[PDB]
Amino acid sequence: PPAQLSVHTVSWNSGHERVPTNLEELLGLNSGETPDVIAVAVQGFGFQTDKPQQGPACVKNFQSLLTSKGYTKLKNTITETMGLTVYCLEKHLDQNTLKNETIIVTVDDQKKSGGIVTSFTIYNKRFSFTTSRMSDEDVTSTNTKYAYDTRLDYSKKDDPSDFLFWIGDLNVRVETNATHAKSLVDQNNIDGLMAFDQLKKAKEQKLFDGWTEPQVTFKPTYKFKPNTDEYDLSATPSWTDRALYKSGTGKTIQPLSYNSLTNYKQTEHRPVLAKFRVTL
Ligand code: HEM
Repeated sequence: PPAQLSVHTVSWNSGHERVPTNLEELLGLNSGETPDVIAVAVQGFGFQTDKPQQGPACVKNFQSLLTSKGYTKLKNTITETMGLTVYCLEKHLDQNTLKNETIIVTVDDQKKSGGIVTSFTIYNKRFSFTTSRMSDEDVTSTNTKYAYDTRLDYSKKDDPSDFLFWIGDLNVRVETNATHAKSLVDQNNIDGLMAFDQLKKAKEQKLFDGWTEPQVTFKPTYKFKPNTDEYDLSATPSWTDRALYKSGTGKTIQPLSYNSLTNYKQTEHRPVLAKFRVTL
C-alpha cells in the first residue's frame, strides 16, 4: 500500500459529439503522467440508445489507449443524457475486497435528470465518483436547479467514502448579464467574474456541503460558437463542467492542476481536466 495515489478526472458536456482524436490530451496523459485512477464523465444526447452506433468506437478508442498502460475499466454506465467511466491501474485491484458498485438515480419521468455514482475499494479505502445532470425546468429534491441530490452524495452516509469526486456540468451558472461577463473576460478578470458564479449560492442553501472546488484560473467554458473561440452571447458565459472533491473520513486530498482544454473546440462547452493527489 503506497502512502499516496494520484487521480485524473475529466468531464465534458459533449452533446452530440463523438469521442475525439487525441485522447491522451483529454485524460491528461500527454506528458508521461501515470495516474492511479482516471474518471471520465459526459453529458449529452442519446447515449444509451446509441442511434449513431458510436459505442463500439468508444470502446475501441479507450481500450487502445488504456489497456497497455495497465488500466482496468472498473465500470462504464450510460443513460440517454449521462455517461460515467472509472478506470484503475490493475495492480491496485484485489477481487476479494474491490466491492465495485454503481447506482443510477433519476428524478424525472423521462429519465433525463439525476446522477450516477460508481464506487470501489482499493487498499481498504473507498473511492466514489459522481456525475449529475439537471435541467432548469426540473422539479427537484432541493427546490433548486442545481444538479445536487443527497442520494448521489456518499459523504452523507454512516459508512461514508474515503475519497470522493464530483465531476460534470452542475447546472451552476454566472448570475450577471452577458455584456458585463464578456467585458470581465476581455480584462482577464477571472476572479471578478467568478464573484457572480452560483456555486457559492448553492453552498449557502446547504448544497454541495463540504465539497471543495480547486482554484479556477481559466475563462468560462460555455457558451461557444462551435469550432471557434467566440462566445455566443445568447447565454451569459459560465463555468459549466466543474470538479469538486471531499473526504467522508478526514483524509487529505490535494489538487495538483485544474484546467479547461481549449483545443477541443467542437461544441458549445469545453472539457475540464483536474489532477489530484490523495493520502491514504
Ligand atoms: C466526447 C464524447 C464522448 C466521450 C468522451 C465518450 C466516452 C466513452 C467512454 C469512456 C466509454 C467507456 C469506454 C470503454 O469501454 O473503456 C464510452 C462508452 C459508450 N459510448 Fe461514448 N463517449 C462519447 C460520445 C458518445 C456518443 C456521442 C454516444 C452515442 C450517441 C456514445 C455512446 C456510448 C455507448 C453506447 C457506450 C457503451 C459502449 C459499450 O460498452 O459497448 N458515446 N464512451
